[PDB]
Amino acid sequence: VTLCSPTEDDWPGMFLLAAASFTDFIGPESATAWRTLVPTDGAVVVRDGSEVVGMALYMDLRLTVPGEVVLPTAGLSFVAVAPTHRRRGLLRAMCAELHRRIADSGYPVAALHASEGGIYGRFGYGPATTLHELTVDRRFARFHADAPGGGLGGSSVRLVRPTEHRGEFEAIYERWRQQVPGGLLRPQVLWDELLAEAKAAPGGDRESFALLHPDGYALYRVDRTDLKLARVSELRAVTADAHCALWRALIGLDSMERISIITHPQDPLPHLLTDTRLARTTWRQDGLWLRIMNVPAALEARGYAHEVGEFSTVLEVSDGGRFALKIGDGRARCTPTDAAAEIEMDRDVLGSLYLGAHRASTLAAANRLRTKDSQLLRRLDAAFASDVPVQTAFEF
Amino acid sequence: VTLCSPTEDDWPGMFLLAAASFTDFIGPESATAWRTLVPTDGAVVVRDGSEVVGMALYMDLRLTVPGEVVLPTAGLSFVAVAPTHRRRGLLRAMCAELHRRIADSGYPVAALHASEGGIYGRFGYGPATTLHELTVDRRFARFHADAPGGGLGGSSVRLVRPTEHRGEFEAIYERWRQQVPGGLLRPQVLWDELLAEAKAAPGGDRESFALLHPDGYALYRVDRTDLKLARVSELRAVTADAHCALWRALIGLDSMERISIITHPQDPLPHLLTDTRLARTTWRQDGLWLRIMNVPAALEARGYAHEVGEFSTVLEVSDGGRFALKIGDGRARCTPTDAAAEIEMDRDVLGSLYLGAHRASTLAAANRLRTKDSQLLRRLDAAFASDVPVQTAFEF
Amino acid sequence: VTLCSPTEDDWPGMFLLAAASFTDFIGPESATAWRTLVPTDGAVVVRDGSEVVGMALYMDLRLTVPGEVVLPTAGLSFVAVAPTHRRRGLLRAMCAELHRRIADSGYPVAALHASEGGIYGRFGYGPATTLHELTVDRRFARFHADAPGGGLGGSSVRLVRPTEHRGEFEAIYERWRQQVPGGLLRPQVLWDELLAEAKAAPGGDRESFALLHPDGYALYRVDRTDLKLARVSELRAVTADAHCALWRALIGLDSMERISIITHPQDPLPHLLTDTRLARTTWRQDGLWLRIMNVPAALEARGYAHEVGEFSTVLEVSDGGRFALKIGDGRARCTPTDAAAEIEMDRDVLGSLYLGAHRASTLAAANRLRTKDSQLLRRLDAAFASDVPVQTAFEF
Amino acid sequence: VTLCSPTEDDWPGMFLLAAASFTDFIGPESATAWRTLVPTDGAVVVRDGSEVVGMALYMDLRLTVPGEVVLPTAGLSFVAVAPTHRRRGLLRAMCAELHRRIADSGYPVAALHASEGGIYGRFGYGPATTLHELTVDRRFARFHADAPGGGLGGSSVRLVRPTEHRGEFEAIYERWRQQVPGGLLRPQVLWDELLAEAKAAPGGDRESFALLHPDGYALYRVDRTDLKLARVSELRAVTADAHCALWRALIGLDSMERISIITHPQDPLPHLLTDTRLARTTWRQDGLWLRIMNVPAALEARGYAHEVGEFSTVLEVSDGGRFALKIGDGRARCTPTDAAAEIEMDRDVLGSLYLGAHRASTLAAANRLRTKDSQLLRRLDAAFASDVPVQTAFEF
Ligand SMILES: CCN(CC)CCNC(=O)CSc1nc(N)c2c3c(sc2n1)CCC3
Ligand SMILES: CCN(CC)CCNC(=O)CSc1nc(N)c2c3c(sc2n1)CCC3
Ligand SMILES: CCN(CC)CCNC(=O)CSc1nc(N)c2c3c(sc2n1)CCC3
Ligand SMILES: CCN(CC)CCNC(=O)CSc1nc(N)c2c3c(sc2n1)CCC3
Repeated sequence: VTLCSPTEDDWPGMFLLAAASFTDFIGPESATAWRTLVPTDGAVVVRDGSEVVGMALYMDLRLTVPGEVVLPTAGLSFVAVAPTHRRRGLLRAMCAELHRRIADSGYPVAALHASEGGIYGRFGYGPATTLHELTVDRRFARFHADAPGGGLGGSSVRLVRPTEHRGEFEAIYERWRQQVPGGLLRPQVLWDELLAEAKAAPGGDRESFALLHPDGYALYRVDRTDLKLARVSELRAVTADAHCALWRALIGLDSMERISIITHPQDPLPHLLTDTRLARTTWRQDGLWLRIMNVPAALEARGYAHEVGEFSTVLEVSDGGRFALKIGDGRARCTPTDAAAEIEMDRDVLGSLYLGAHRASTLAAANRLRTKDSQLLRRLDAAFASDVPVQTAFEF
Repeated sequence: VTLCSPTEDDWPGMFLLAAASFTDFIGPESATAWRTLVPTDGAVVVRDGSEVVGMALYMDLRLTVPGEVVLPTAGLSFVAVAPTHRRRGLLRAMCAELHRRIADSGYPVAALHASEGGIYGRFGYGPATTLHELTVDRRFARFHADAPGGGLGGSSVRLVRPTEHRGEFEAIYERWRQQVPGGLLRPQVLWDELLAEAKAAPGGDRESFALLHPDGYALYRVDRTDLKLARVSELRAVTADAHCALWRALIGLDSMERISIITHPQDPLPHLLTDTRLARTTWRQDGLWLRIMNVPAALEARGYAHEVGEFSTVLEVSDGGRFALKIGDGRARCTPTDAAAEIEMDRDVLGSLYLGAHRASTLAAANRLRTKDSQLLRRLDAAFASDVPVQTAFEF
Repeated sequence: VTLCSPTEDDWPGMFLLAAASFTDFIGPESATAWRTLVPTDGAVVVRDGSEVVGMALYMDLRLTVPGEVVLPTAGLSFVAVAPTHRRRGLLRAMCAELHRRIADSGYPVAALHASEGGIYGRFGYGPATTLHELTVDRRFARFHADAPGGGLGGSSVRLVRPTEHRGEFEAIYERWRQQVPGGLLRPQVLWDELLAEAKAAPGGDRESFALLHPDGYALYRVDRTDLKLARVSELRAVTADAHCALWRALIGLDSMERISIITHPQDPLPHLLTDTRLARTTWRQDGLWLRIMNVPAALEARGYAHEVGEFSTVLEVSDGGRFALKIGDGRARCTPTDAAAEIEMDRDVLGSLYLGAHRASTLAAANRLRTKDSQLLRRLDAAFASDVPVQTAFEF
Repeated sequence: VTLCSPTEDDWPGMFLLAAASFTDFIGPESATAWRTLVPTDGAVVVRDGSEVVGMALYMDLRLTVPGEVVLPTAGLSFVAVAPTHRRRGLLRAMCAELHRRIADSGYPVAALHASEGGIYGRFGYGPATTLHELTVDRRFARFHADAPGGGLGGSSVRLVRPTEHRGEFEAIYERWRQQVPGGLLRPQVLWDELLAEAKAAPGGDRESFALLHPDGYALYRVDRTDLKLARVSELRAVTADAHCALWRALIGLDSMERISIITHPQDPLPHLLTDTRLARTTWRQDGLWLRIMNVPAALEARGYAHEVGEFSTVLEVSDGGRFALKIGDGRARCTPTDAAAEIEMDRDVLGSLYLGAHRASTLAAANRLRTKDSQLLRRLDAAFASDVPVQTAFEF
């Protein structure tokens, strides 16, 4: 039970463990594409004296954080231990080895999507974004008088085949991801993959359609079994106009009873309708999880609310260092210190605060974040909050 | 079809319309108690030339708003039109008459709980608070190391009959409602009613139990049909310690699979667990709706974030006046003006912003709130936000 | 947190804990009756410095074991720890104290019905009987030619009110319980209770009917919600004739689609039908659990298969002693010894073997029962097996 | 309507009737393989004056019976009458003709798997084995301290592709089938078929995985629609160690909530867990059915319990002869006689007793098995019982 970087010869065994450990696995032809995003020495395997009984890897990603700042981000993925080798600390060992490599390569943050809500807290990952399913009974949906694009003349939205308008979707996603906290650069090979799932599969998913605006798009397909439900796989909009116009078109799908979409808690859709309640929240879950690899590098890299005045403090991260934090003009300076700590928190808590998804007040109430000064808590809340609301890019 | 204040002789007819129009109706013996909270000339009826084909009334309530300020609040309730008299503008006429009386009696705000999400926007009511059902699979629930009250020695929580500890529940609710935006004064007669629903009914709801802390309580009963689900009808806690201690006890109900509770979006419960995801959000809805009756009186009455610096502007409410708004030191001055408007919004939008439940950014994205300056939008967001998270008191 | 016998003053607090800890609780008026079966010093409570945070008790029962031998049996029941006092070893302490008293009072065995399948193994209780739900689609049910009582002339079964034929039900149950392993003496006060549940409750269970034979009875009621299902609460029959005759009558309920009954794995009903499969097994669970308090006293007290020849061995019970076991002529002699052990098992395993419900072969395969000689295993299997099939009397 | 052996020209018509009469039909490409196991003159068809309106056939099988004795067994299969020709005695005629051929070819027993529980009793077939679905909530499953292979060091179980380890599965199944009552020889062509269903089908079943031990294997796949359920299609284990080790691995499938398997009533899995009840019995059905073709040949061929002493009797089978049965030393001598019968039974009853699945006591209680001496009944029970528990090999 030794812990090595995989050879080319090791990948068939990894794909076997993958098939057994993840049901959503596409298969080796699709993995070719994602593999391209794994750097050299971005993967560890655990052989038994053989076959693969444990694997982890990271991908080179570009995460947009508050202040339209883009960080290089190690995306952890393809983590699996064989059912034959559970409770043997193979996960503790593999994660520890990748976190060493991620740190020494100079990534300030790591990120992942959790398959359980209880595994990842103990390795310093905090839930940083919130998925939020809205389901619209579109039979009752009337737009408010105040809603944009509710006059005479033509629609600016077209119904199209996704495959014939790849260029426009790329353009729009690129604009979107650069100005939205949680945004990820989506490389060429993941657009190849997104548009191979647009085509209908025999006895599988149905044909995907696109609504295309100059400044937005929405990919949607009808559900496999429930033929009165349209699922909106992806809606990107750079302007309120684009967002409203796309939803007028989705509400216009008169052969459907319901439109479902996985979106963020601040999605404005409910306020576009005469009746807010027609957009029922049916489902809610942690989205992207962040581990802050270098605290000073990460805290300094992002923007903060201009609205709160300049203020200073000492932050202590359990087994992560202690820092003089000074925040004014929406910039931060984070420097070493041995001065008495004013705030303590575990590294995962910092991960949750970082994209402005979770308020310090809330985490403090749970005693996940200790301080003795509530004015300092009001100020963290206010500073760390994101002007633009935080969103989940794509699963990896 | 004339519109009058009801005589004593009119109430039997109102109770008939009530029984037909509301399924959740307790019956005339229970109405005695709520009636006490309706002022003289707080009720209108519509007779047919007879019988009652339309009624509305308001109750005298005390709503806690940001800055621990308590406003006198007209609570609209018992609104019904006979099925025999629909689409006859009886609602438009009754609401218009009560809103006159509410305004002339000097109530700064009115409030209600909506039976549909689409009726109340057009009369100037905005959804001001958010209900949020959490359901815990308590079989998997382990508390985090950081959670308060997880050591040796005794528990501070007792299991009790609700009826024998009315005094303590009152004390605690009184403390809670005075420091929490959305808090309502609960008069003697509504505690009589709350504790008459604590006792098991033949072929109805099961016996209610209470967990009592020095600084918190939780009323709970097992579900009628689903005997592995406990419903938490009410949990009030004045301290993080009380809140944690009460949830340790609820998770300790080892004969249950699930605990459900209707709570607020900032409930810290999820952060108390090793696995945030065990506390699934199963349901979400508008709670309390506010109509701002006097804009200057209401805007001036509440507190604002100290964290944002002093700033000025002109707010225009559609058919509600135009005001020079000046906000600094968490106080506001709101005075008449004919100066060019910087912000426009309908009166319902103001209602939604007022308790800090909804961000101006979000309502602006839906074009429910027009401005041409996004720095002013950042500032409204920041000012109107509530330090203490907004909660829903009780239904009326 | 001290551990005492309850005063009369302590019972209200126990009834409160009961209501909170058991949903199936009838209420204090019904407890009067069961209380009569609890000896003096048969109950322990745990007060907090007060109120009751923990209780256990045993009842004086008479368990019929193989060889129509009747043992005095401590029936453990009413075991509860407050949700406010979990994981505090109150259960470990209460069970340890009752087991001392049960042992010193000279009970050879203790018994209980488990609310979870995982709590009771560690205190030396083994599942000793198996409940088995049969559900008959009675529309397709035709009796075999070989089935008794399928000729001309009159039926010997009558449809009656249970309350007017208490005497006959008692007579028959008394006959049944004396000749059937798992049989319990049912005292006067538990017949009072059984016949108070026969009468229909407002918005609860429906009226119970009885089919009465000279040598059998069946109590049945139609299900609350599913009106095409009859539930057979209890069927006792002393003769194959009685059993067949009662089932002809139940299959004769032509307004029902399904008859369900909770019975034992050897119930002959399936073999009475032309189609065995019409009697689907829908549910299966451990019934009665036994803890063997005195190994020599219990092993010596029961009968064994005459069919296996005389044979000897050394049995070792973990922390329960080591015994020279000699079995011939369906009697056993069990005497102390320090000779090398041939069979080892934990005390719960012995409990499972004792009424002949579980084969040693099976428990050996799970390594719950160690031996190095498989001829000795064949012999235990054969000896401990019950000629008459083991059944579950009533829940306590 | 004549009754002939099929020509090569008749098989297309049989395949048509097959497709219409059996939904689980694979299609003619798969039938090539099973056809190989049908002897010459093992099939009858009924033409209409044409097309095929009725078919039956038998396959040459090798059934393992108690005493590790292997009998040649006619496996009846592919029995169908056209919907156009029901209630015309085509089944009575076809079965009668095959039973003549099966008898004259010198097969001592015939076997089948029933599509209804009520058709096959009247042709002398008795349910001989019991299928038993266990479903494990594997989230709560902890193994007992007594369970084998729960120490440090390596696992002996590997996760593999089934297709690359055919040899090992064959070896293990061969060992298993020779020592287990109900065991069937599985020829080369049925391993070809088993491993063609291991591969995922488009819009059908998912990829099958194997857990391989030196002395056991388990084939499993995730359910089509329910993605949190793993179905265990086949688990063969020659040692308790193999069985425990394979289940540790299945419980180790951490992405599943439930493991279901179709197994036998004596499966030791429940006793391997700290909580027996986590292994719920969800489903139960007759498995293999036996018709005893030659009573003396079959009764003499199998082994009997050594534990019961030598004893004699006269058995009478309705329209099947009368025999002096003498049983001692686990051998039987069965010779003709006209002496007064002590036991009577129909031929199906004998089929049920033969593999030791059903106790004579039970069938006697249903009057399916008449005797006037209950000591003789105790002795049949004890003799016919199988030391090794009876299992169901594969469906045909
Ligand atoms: C629940 C687990 N999942 C399935 C893995 C997580 C991924 N969940 C997704 O939604 C995206 S599908 C996907 N994602 C990848 N990162 C990859 C990678 C491949 S192959 C692939 N496939 C080889 C290199 C890394
Ligand atoms: C969906 C409609 N509902 C039922 C009315 C709304 C009230 N919804 C509740 O949850 C509280 S029950 C209640 N509430 C009242 N305000 C009152 C009042 C009575 S009688 C009563 N009863 C006479 C004077 C006013
Ligand atoms: C799941 C828990 N259950 C409810 C207790 C177990 C009992 N389960 C039953 O089915 C019988 S109802 C019953 N049984 C009793 N032994 C008793 C006793 C009372 S009151 C009563 N009531 C006071 C003295 C002991
Ligand atoms: C419910 C009916 N079934 C479908 C037939 C029973 C068989 N049930 C099974 O599970 C095995 S699939 C199978 N079995 C066969 N014996 C055969 C045979 C073929 S083709 C085939 N296919 C030609 C010669 C005999």
